[PDB]
Amino acid sequence: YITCLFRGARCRVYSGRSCCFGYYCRRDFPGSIFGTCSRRNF
Repeated sequence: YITCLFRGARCRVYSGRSCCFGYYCRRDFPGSIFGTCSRRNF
């Protein structure tokens, strides 16, 4: 249960802990409150 948000999970803007290392949380569309975790870009 104790872990970070990994790829394939839901996450909102005002969610709790941030996403895992190398992964952030993006929104769904212009004017949304919830989104999903995606892999970073390099």
